[PDB]
Amino acid sequence: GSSGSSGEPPKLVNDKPHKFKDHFFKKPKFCDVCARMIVLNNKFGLRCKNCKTNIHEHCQSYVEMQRCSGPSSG
Ligand SMILES: [Zn+2]
Ligand SMILES: [Zn+2]
Repeated sequence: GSSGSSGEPPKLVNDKPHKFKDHFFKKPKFCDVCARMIVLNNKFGLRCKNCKTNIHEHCQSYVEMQRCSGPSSG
């Protein structure tokens, strides 16, 4: 290793952007942006592996460059 001095575009997206993944919620969760029970598409949305939030495939764009920060209750 120890290779790769430079050769990449300007990293200008967000500090700590949420990192969701295509997963199925066993139970109907509620969005944090739209605030609508995620039941459509057989409860298929986006779950963050950091804050553990639920958002529709469209409710993510609004939180694409939003600093990930979620509490730990439970
Ligand atoms: Zn997050
Ligand atoms: Zn939503």
